[PDB]
Amino acid sequence: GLMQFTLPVRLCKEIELFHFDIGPFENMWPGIFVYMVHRSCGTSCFELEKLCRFIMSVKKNYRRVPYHNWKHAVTVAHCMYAILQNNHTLFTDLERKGLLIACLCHDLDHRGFSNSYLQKFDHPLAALYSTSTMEQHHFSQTVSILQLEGHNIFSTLSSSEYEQVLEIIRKAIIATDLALYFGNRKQLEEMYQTGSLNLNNQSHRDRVIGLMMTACDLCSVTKLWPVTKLTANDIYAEFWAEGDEMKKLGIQPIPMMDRDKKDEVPQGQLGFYNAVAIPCYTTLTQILPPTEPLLKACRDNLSQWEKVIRGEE
Ligand SMILES: Cn1nc(-c2ccccn2)cc1NC(=O)c1c(C(=O)N2CCC2)cnn1C
Ligand SMILES: [Mg+2]
Ligand SMILES: [Zn+2]
Repeated sequence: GLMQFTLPVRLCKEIELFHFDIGPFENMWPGIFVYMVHRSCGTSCFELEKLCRFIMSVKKNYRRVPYHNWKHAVTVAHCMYAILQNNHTLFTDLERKGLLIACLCHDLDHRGFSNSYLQKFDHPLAALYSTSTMEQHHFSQTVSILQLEGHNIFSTLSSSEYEQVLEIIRKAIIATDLALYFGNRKQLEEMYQTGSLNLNNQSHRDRVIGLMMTACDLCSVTKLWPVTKLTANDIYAEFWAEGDEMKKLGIQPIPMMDRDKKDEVPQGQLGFYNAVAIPCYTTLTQILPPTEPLLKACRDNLSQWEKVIRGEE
């Protein structure tokens, strides 16, 4: 109870910034997450023994894939932490509990293949969940771990608080399906500009939390250039493996997944920054002004990819 988690001085300061990189020391990531829960939610919101056991079961259920791994889970949780700490008074006690957990669990048991590849392979999960296939699986796996003996971090919540927090986690994890992002942001853009956006309207909060999840999920594009650039390698390592698997099904994959069309990556990043990242952090900055550093960092990395195309690197 009086056992505060503390980080070394450089991490203690840099962890508060949107562009923080959790580092290459795997064995610090759990302490970094507990640190963020303690500052974000309180030392009192989870039994430390249950939290520790939950974290380690969640780690165990991420696979050793190049990108959709335990480092991604904690990276997405830190970006959420930075949004919550810069917007203290806009979120309920339960939202602060639910969302960090939602981010840690959002890619649980990912194999490094898109929903499309599951559908074209005819994977069993594609029959169980016809849309947002992996995202429904990630939520299911989250519930599975919450029901392991001594893993129920929400045990002390009321019956209705418990249903609310699991509802927050479910919607948050579903919204990480990039197919749902486009429509969610257009709606949020209209609502903001017509001045109909109302954070007391639960359906409106749902949409805003969904945008926050897309923002945290895409947060590799908001780091220092060398983090952004080296993360892109891991992202494309999965994409190209999926491209290979598409070829094995007798299907020419999209260029994004074709390791023969490696030359087209710079332009592909421009497309992605312009079609997805920039609009996401733009709309997010309009709704949550203190998140502007994400938009600023994203724009800086766009300019870096523009420099790559111009052969200045
Ligand atoms: C959409 N798209 N298209 C190209 C592209 C197109 C043509 C040629 C080369 N590349 C690249 C991307 N996406 C990303 O690069 C990306 C994602 C992402 O889409 N997902 C889904 C799993 C995470 C996330 N973070 N980042 C940087
Ligand atoms: Mg995902
Ligand atoms: Zn993710």
